[PDB]
Amino acid sequence: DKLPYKVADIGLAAWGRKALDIAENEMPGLMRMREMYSASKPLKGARIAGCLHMTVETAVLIETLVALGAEVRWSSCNIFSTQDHAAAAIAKAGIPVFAWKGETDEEYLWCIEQTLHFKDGPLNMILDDGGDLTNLIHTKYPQLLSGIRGISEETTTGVHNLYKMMSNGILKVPAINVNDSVTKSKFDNLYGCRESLIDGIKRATDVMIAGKVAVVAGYGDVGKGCAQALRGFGARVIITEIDPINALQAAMEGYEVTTMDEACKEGNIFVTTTGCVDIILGRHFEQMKDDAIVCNIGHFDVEIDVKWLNENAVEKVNIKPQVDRYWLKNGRRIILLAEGRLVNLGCAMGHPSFVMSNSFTNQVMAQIELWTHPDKYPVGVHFLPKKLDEAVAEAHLGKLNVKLTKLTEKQAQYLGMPINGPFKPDHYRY
Amino acid sequence: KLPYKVADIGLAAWGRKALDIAENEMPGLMRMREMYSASKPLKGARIAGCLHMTVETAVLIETLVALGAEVRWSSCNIFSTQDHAAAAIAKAGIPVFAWKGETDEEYLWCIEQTLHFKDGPLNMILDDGGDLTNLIHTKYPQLLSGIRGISEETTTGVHNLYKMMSNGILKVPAINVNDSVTKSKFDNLYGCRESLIDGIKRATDVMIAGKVAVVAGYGDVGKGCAQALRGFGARVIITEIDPINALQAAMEGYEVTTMDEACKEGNIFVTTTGCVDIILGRHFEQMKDDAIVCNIGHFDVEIDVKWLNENAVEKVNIKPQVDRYWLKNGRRIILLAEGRLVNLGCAMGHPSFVMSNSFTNQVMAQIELWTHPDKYPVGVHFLPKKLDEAVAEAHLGKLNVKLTKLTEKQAQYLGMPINGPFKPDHYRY
Amino acid sequence: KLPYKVADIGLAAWGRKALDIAENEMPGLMRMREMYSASKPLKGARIAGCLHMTVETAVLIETLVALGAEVRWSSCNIFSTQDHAAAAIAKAGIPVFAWKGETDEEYLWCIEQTLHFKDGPLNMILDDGGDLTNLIHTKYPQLLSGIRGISEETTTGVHNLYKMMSNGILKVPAINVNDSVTKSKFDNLYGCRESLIDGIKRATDVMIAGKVAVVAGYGDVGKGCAQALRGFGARVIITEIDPINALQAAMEGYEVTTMDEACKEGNIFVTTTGCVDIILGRHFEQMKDDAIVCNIGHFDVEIDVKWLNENAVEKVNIKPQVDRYWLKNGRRIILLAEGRLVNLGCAMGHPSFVMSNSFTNQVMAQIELWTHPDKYPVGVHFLPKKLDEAVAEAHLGKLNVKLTKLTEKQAQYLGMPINGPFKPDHYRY
Amino acid sequence: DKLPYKVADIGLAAWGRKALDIAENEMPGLMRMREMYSASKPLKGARIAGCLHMTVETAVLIETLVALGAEVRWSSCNIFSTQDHAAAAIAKAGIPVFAWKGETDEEYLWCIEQTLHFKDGPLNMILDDGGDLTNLIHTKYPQLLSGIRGISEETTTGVHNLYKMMSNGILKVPAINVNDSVTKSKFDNLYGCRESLIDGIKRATDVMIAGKVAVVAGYGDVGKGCAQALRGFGARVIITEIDPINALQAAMEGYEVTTMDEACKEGNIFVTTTGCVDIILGRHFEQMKDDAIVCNIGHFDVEIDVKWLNENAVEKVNIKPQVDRYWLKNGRRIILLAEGRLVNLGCAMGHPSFVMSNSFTNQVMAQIELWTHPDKYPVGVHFLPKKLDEAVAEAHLGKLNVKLTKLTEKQAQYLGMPINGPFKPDHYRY
Ligand SMILES: NC(=O)c1ccc[n+]([C@@H]2O[C@H](COP(=O)([O-])OP(=O)(O)OC[C@H]3O[C@@H](n4cnc5c(N)ncnc54)[C@H](O)[C@@H]3O)[C@@H](O)[C@H]2O)c1
Ligand SMILES: NC(=O)c1ccc[n+]([C@@H]2O[C@H](COP(=O)([O-])OP(=O)(O)OC[C@H]3O[C@@H](n4cnc5c(N)ncnc54)[C@H](O)[C@@H]3O)[C@@H](O)[C@H]2O)c1
Ligand SMILES: NC(=O)c1ccc[n+]([C@@H]2O[C@H](COP(=O)([O-])OP(=O)(O)OC[C@H]3O[C@@H](n4cnc5c(N)ncnc54)[C@H](O)[C@@H]3O)[C@@H](O)[C@H]2O)c1
Ligand SMILES: NC(=O)c1ccc[n+]([C@@H]2O[C@H](COP(=O)([O-])OP(=O)(O)OC[C@H]3O[C@@H](n4cnc5c(N)ncnc54)[C@H](O)[C@@H]3O)[C@@H](O)[C@H]2O)c1
Ligand SMILES: Nc1ncnc2c1ncn2[C@@H]1C[C@H](O)[C@@H](O)[C@H]1O
Ligand SMILES: Nc1ncnc2c1ncn2[C@@H]1C[C@H](O)[C@@H](O)[C@H]1O
Ligand SMILES: Nc1ncnc2c1ncn2[C@@H]1C[C@H](O)[C@@H](O)[C@H]1O
Ligand SMILES: Nc1ncnc2c1ncn2[C@@H]1C[C@H](O)[C@@H](O)[C@H]1O
Ligand code: NA
Ligand code: NA
Ligand code: NA
Ligand code: NA
Repeated sequence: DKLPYKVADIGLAAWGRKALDIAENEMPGLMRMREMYSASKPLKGARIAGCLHMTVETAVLIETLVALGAEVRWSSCNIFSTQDHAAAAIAKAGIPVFAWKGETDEEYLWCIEQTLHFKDGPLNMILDDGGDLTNLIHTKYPQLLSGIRGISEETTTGVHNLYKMMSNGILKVPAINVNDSVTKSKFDNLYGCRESLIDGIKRATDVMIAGKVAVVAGYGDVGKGCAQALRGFGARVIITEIDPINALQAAMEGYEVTTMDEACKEGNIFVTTTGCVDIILGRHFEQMKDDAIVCNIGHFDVEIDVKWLNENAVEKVNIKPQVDRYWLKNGRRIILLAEGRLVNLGCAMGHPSFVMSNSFTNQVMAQIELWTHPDKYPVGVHFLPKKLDEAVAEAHLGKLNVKLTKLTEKQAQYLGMPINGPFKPDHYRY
Repeated sequence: KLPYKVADIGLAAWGRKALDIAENEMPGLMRMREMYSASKPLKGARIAGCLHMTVETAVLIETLVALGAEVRWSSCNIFSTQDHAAAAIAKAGIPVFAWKGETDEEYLWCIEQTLHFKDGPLNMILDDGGDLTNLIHTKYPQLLSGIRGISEETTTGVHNLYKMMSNGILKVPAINVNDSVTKSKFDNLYGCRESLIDGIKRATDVMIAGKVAVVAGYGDVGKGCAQALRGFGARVIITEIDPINALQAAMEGYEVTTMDEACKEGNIFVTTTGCVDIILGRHFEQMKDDAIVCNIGHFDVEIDVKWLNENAVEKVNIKPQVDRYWLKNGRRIILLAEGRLVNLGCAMGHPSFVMSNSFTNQVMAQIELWTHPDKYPVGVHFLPKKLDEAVAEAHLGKLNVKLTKLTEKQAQYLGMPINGPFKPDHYRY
Repeated sequence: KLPYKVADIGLAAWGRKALDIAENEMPGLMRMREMYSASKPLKGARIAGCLHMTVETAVLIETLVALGAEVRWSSCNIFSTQDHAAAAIAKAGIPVFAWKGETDEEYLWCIEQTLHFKDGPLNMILDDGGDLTNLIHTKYPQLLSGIRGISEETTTGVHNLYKMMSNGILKVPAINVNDSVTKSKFDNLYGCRESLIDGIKRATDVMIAGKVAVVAGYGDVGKGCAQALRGFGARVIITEIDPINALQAAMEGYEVTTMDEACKEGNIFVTTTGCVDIILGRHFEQMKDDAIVCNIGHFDVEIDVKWLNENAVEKVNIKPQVDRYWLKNGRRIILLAEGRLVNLGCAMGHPSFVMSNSFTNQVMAQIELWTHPDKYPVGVHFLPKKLDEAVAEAHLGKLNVKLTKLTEKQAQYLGMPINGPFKPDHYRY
Repeated sequence: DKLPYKVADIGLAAWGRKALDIAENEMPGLMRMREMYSASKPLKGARIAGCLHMTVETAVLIETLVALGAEVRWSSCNIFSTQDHAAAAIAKAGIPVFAWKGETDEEYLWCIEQTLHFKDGPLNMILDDGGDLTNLIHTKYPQLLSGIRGISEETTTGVHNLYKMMSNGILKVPAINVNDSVTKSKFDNLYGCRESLIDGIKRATDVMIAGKVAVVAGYGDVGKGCAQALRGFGARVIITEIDPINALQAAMEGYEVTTMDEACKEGNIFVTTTGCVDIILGRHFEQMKDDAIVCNIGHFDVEIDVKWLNENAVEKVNIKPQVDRYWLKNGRRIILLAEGRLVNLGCAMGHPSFVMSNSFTNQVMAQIELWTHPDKYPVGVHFLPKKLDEAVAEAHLGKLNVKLTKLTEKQAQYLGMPINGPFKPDHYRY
């Protein structure tokens, strides 16, 4: 008496399949995992509950996990990030998915709850982006924890929460931090946002970037990519930071580094990337230039005080889905994107498929590691080995026609490293 | 006769919200309204417009009307109309004949609807690409004596005007708007720098980083497209016939080679030349699997789309304006907008701010031709530099630019008029 | 009379090694030698040159001589001479009067030495900044009728030629070399993009990353300087009087404001305007400690160096062309080259490759004026676009650029001559 | 009967002092160390032998160590990197320094040997860049090892050797890896080379960068900076790499990644950044374009086969010091800079003072840590704590007029971090 899936429109499946066929050819890491492991089925017996943006890319990940032998049930980790044609293709393929663009917060939780129970038992693996599924199980279903072999976690906010859980003695399942694979953090967070931030802003507003002042809160991997994207189209970018190291990086790249208390008077476009609460507040909104565009690209919608806008504006005019224009008591207007939810996925299509192939190849490796070698992973938060990290990058070089050099025997002896790697020490920062 | 013909008048309220937002990004046009709405310099003008029917064009149209013109409009491309913008214009009572996805015969019918007003035939042309200009000269020459002027928006259109003039076949005075400084060095460059990538992304969602992109032509459009692609981490290869443009591209760090070589390397191909026969069957046969091919020049003459349709073994429509072909060699090609201009066909064209430069020039050109026709004999003319400077000045406040004024001592030193113009006529910026 | 006057003839062997290396970077000039050494089109010419006596200029001088001219030379700046290059020229038998660190009176004496040859007075001028042109017009008007032509290298010099012509005081025909496309859009832009930073680094070794740099003017030179500084991670602020140039800088992501505001923020100041009174005492008094201040425009008129000398409480020479001043407010200012052009005064000026563009134009202008004087009435003229294109084409092979040729079908489509020129006269590149 | 110092010309001291006064005002980290520690003299009793490029910046470091109470004797770690006016200023100040530009290899070793013995005993601290002093003591003076409290090591090559020494049981003294402080590797190696590579090439050759093809071997921190510098002036940059992760970074930044076997046919400028032997060989030289400029920026001159040029060229023409033009049997010419030694220091002035203040503030902190808290540092290779790394960056923000944001109590509680840091986990890569 349980729903088999729930999507906006399963009739979108044929279109979704065409988009998936195109994405497969952009995702050689995932396709290589299928080539290597479809016969031996390393994930046989796995029952993976996934909570991760239900996009075309995630659809390719899902079909890879199934090809490797897993049973899978899926929900999205944001109410606006699902791509309904991708969700339809997965549903039509017979995979239980509960995801649509424009869920309410109640429907969102309900969707996660649909992923916990399989035909042959409760979930035994977690694949999470942001930690909502991990937190749901630990807080509300602790009786299921003993039956879960592992968690792999995708994003900075989610891994931050895992480390907090472990330090507070709350974590009861081994986890792999996928965010901090080199081939994830230094690629997805940086080059992904470099493309998908502007895509979200443009699809929402069609605003010209050239000539504008853009304020980017945070200069971590996401903020570095956002800043570079904006500068590239001719915006003057101002950075805010709490970390003196990241601040010094930004200054050395030619950006003005100042506080939001100052920058709010200058910005035409505001992008929050911090993963922290209370970044853009009423006192900032009241000082902004007319028709300032405000958005967030951090995981949770905690950075922008949207409640202040709802409570203090004279009127909110909906322009189109996920674009609202508020008229303030000072007579100026604020354009808010996706109600403060992650803008690249909420207003566009998130990262393009090629860079997601890096992140998702790491996810498949982590699921295989946790499922097939649980003795290597006690309760705690672990990284994938560098040799596997390198292997992810290597799997994407051929698509780009990169010709990698091989060390000679003499060179490898000189450097004291193996010809096949790893090539860097554990502390290397790339 | 029809009051208009659009896709869906029901889109008018959404279109109006988009127009409201665009007005606040178009200070040049709004300034023209502020200055001229009372005096109505375009009273008596009956302007037929043939120009991409977008949100930005809607703001231009309502500016012409505020200035006292009667206007009838069509789009200059079968895929460039934004149906919400067309609906807002139609709802406002302006005769517009335009929708996204016209057949070629519908396209001609739409232009033909703009020719006749209540009081008589058109007496002004506002053209982008020269189709309206050419239609009247070739099919309706009896209307020429009743037309006071033409203003022309784009490089391909002005190229045709100069050709017509040199052949002695141009019969109405024209202003070349494309070659205002504030048009060519802004719209063609910075506009394409944003809107090319928009078109490619909305169509395909492809990652640009890591790709090889081949841009044919390194004029104003090619310069903008190349910079955009490089900015997201594509390796950009340029083709050129002009040794000066070629050397510019080489000095900016781009490999410059022929399409005959570059077709073997590109993952993305963008044609910017305004020239026929740029990407041919012999190129398609050598391309990397799933190469994305598109055109941003005015006419769909650069890519041999006929070759793909005839020679591919499979052709699948992915979604509107995106086709994926399988060739006999087993590889795939993705073709955007059937080779029509990709930024307008697959996205929303240039953003409003830069279009305010171009369209402020257009309003000035219409005012010049309508109110000072004796200044403009039959031939092709530029706006004066003082007006060109005024267009730029009108956009500075929005960006909070603080312009320096010369002192009288400095202006005497330079031998320069203190309010401009500040550059000689040959200045290239 | 002296055969020459240079700092140290002993530097000639080193100078010759530098000339050898530069020849291999200057294919345009070498091509002029290949084409014209046998026919000697400059036979009979007696060319007085006033132009920075650098390695690059030495290659130009030996090209003029290969083409049959007699030449006598001086530098157009007291700090720009490269003494090894001057020595190589002198050792080769060419009368050159130039050394690094001339007094202003020595500078004038050097120009005066270039006026008289064995067979008579000069009959051609090759000028950079207009000092030789102005000297003859004001102090030696009796020599004017014997001078066939002037070719002029730099923006400040051509500005003066146009001023002279409009006042009716120019008496010899002139070619504006600065505004060849292959000069203005390459030398002024890409040359300064490399040589500004060179001058600042050799003088001060300051880190650029993290600094605020203020560039006054956003013409060809300012565009190059700004890009250079931004490339190393300086935050660049632009000042401008021209709303078009100002809007270009804003659209490229630079803050545009006045010097009155920017003087409070800059760590590095670069003047590029060609205008008097850009950085004044009221600016110096507001500058951050150890602000570096320099000028790259032709004349030392942009920075009020007199103010520093009179108002500083301490002044210490760090090394040649680098002075550090302590002001009454307790802060320090570092001034480069006493406000003379910093790239040539503190480094080696533009690299040879881009100077081959400029100097190929110079040789073409000298040939045009000397051999076709009836084409050039008194007034200021440009080289034809075909020659401009030829300059660019001559540098493509060195960079391994592969230029596309139009097919006959494409040239017919475009209405274009198949070998060029490919652009109309108003094209801005 | 030992020399008190040996420099090219002590008469250069007045000029050197002027350059030092200017550098001090660019080095707020070092000046802050003087302000904080000149009174308490934490390095009293220290006898530091330094082997590190004797530049204006190093002179400011030296005077800082002396101000903090140390006795110091110094040599350079490269035969061409000394700046004679800086060496003169140090000599005139009464500090034993043995360094000049253009040492022979025999003089180079002799100079290191002069630094071992002080009035009151042998050295008891090592400050090294490249490991030559560390290696000299371990190999030739093992009887001095017991009297040495610590080593701080500056550069990638030197730290690579320390880790090799420790893994082979050869290291007998605790060492701090300064290279891999965040405020060193991510700033010095990257932004320093971004400026000083082009400076070396230009002072040597005055060549135009725009329009050229430049080949950069290696895409680590140095190669990333070199590549960016060359691209910025309009060179087309081709990268070589053995590490698939770095190769993928380069491709994603828009660079062609291919082998030197292919790239040698295309390059007009070659820059080696690998720290590895056998990068540019005879077979590459014979295929290069006429007047190709070849240089190295890695620590040791092991990357370019200069011996091949000396043995196979028809003639070597010296252009000026550290610039040689070889005429090959194929009729083409090769311009070799600094005989293959590090080009930024050999042909120009190395990194500018501001970024060296980051590296050298870390060096002072490491010397204080090893000298005053030896119990925290057993034999092995250690990093400085993140709080000190952050403090280095923070000390440079004021000079740049950076306004750093402070977390509110509520934000710090939300993030679970202290308001004063550290702000990042140990694995953070910046
Ligand atoms: N939307 C996407 O596709 C996408 C992609 C990757 C990561 N993420 C999310 O983006 C967010 C940032 O990720 P990241 O990897 O860049 O993390 P990060 O830790 O590397 O960067 C965040 C930066 O924010 C700074 N910061 C924290 N509080 C601040 C404040 N109050 N003011 C100014 N700066 C402050 C920190 O000092 C840090 O440098 C996370 O929530 C992550 O989960 C989103
Ligand atoms: N889609 C848009 O929003 C948009 C905007 C502005 C202009 N345009 C159109 O874009 C096109 C280009 O305009 P532009 O202003 O850049 O013109 P342009 O004349 O400045 O540049 C075109 C370049 O193409 C080069 N070229 C010509 N034939 C070639 C060939 N066979 N191979 C390689 N290069 C060749 C020319 O040498 C020239 O430099 C025109 O059709 C124009 O109307 C479109
Ligand atoms: N050092 C060199 O190697 C070198 C090379 C080329 C040109 N030059 C010289 O550089 C100078 C600039 O040449 P250009 O080709 O860039 O000329 P330009 O006319 O293109 O640019 C100068 C700019 O300065 C702006 N300007 C004028 N007065 C100003 C003021 N008071 N404040 C702010 N901006 C002001 C103008 O609007 C103009 O855009 C000239 O003196 C020229 O001869 C030097
Ligand atoms: N001259 C300077 O001022 C300066 C500054 C900092 C570091 N260094 C020196 O520069 C060198 C590089 O330092 P780094 O910090 O960039 O080290 P790194 O380890 O970060 O980078 C070196 C790169 O070289 C690559 N590599 C190794 N062998 C190769 C080969 N055969 N072909 C192509 N690539 C290869 C590696 O994969 C690595 O990514 C070291 O010797 C270091 O001591 C010099
Ligand atoms: N297209 C996408 N599909 C699925 N997930 C996506 C996508 N774009 C960004 N992300 C996520 C957002 C997360 O914060 C980050 O880990 C990144 O991988
Ligand atoms: N948004 C737009 N509206 C209306 N016209 C647009 C738009 N974007 C580009 N163009 C045109 C295409 C033309 O070729 C060019 O002149 C440019 O102004
Ligand atoms: N190296 C140089 N030799 C000779 N002249 C040079 C050099 N660099 C810049 N210039 C001049 C300075 C002039 O203003 C500009 O025309 C430029 O060509
Ligand atoms: N100016 C300099 N002084 C002293 N040392 C310098 C300098 N430039 C680079 N280095 C070194 C070269 C080393 O490889 C690197 O650690 C860097 O810090
Ligand atoms: Na996608
Ligand atoms: Na728009
Ligand atoms: Na030179
Ligand atoms: Na220095």
